Amino acid sequence: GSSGSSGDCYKNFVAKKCAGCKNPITGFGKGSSVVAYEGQSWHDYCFHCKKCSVNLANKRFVFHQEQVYCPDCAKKL
Ligand SMILES: [Zn+2]
Ligand SMILES: [Zn+2]
Repeated sequence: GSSGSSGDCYKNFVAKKCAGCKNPITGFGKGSSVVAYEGQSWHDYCFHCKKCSVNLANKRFVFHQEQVYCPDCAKKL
C-alpha cells in the first residue's frame, strides 16, 4: 500500500479510468470529448442513462445508486 510497500507495486502516474467501460482514457492530440464529475470521468459514448440509454454527454443528469439517470428517468427513481 502506502506504508507497507509490499509486493511489486510501483507506478509513476495513472490516468482516470472510466467508470463505465473500465478502461484508460487516452487521447494525445488536438481535441477531447469526455465528461467529468466528482473527479470521475466518462467517455462521450459511455456517459448515458442506465435505463433508456440516452446520450447525456455534457448534458443534465442525476447520480443515483452509483449510476447515472437523466432528469426524466430520475423522476421514476
Ligand atoms: Zn468509458
Ligand atoms: Zn433515461
